[PDB]
Amino acid sequence: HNVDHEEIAKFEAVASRWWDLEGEFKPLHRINPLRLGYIAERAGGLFGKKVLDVGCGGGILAESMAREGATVTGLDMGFEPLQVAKLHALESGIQVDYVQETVEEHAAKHAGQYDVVTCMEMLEHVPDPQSVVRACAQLVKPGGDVFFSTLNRNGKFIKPAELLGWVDQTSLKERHITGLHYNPITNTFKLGPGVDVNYMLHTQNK
Ligand SMILES: Nc1ncnc2c1ncn2[C@@H]1O[C@H](CSCC[C@H](N)C(=O)O)[C@@H](O)[C@H]1O
Repeated sequence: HNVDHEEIAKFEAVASRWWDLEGEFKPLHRINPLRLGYIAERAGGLFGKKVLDVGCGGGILAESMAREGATVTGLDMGFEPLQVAKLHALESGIQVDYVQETVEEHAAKHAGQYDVVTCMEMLEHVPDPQSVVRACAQLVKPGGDVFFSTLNRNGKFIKPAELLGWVDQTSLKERHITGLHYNPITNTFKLGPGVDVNYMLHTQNK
């Protein structure tokens, strides 16, 4: 129900390109060590934790979290991205459980089961983002961590201030927020203050 079929078709159409490091998803590949490092730091490590990756797509974050010893469920509504995720995980020799369903359906069946829920670059593609925020809150264990982010911009952006309003209506507490910026001194992208055009948000279930 809470799905934009057009948005899904778009990602389904480019699913084969997902793991091309120089293709359309290059920014996600480049960003991933950073968000993975952020998640591991904020959640206090990922080893042996149950982790749900909402709108996992081709599995860029999901696979990498499983590599750190997390028990990862990847969720998406796109058929082809999940086919690609499943195959790529097998090619890597990494175990990830990939499922095709909405986060609301998953929440109704798996409430409170996850130590960590990640929801990256997904919200802007959803007809009703508040519902996704509510589901993530429902999915997470007490004391669990929920992360939201939009680190990739191009040619629909949910402002962080608006997302905070959504988080405030749930059992999730905002813990930390940071932006992604180019650092000329180090010639690298780094997480830091300033969320005008992108962000990463750490919330914790209370
Ligand atoms: N309503 C919905 N339910 C589940 N997945 C959705 C969705 N709307 C969009 N998506 C998925 O969200 C993904 C956005 S691309 C982001 C991929 C991944 N989260 C990452 O950052 O690495 C696409 O795979 C798309 O199919």
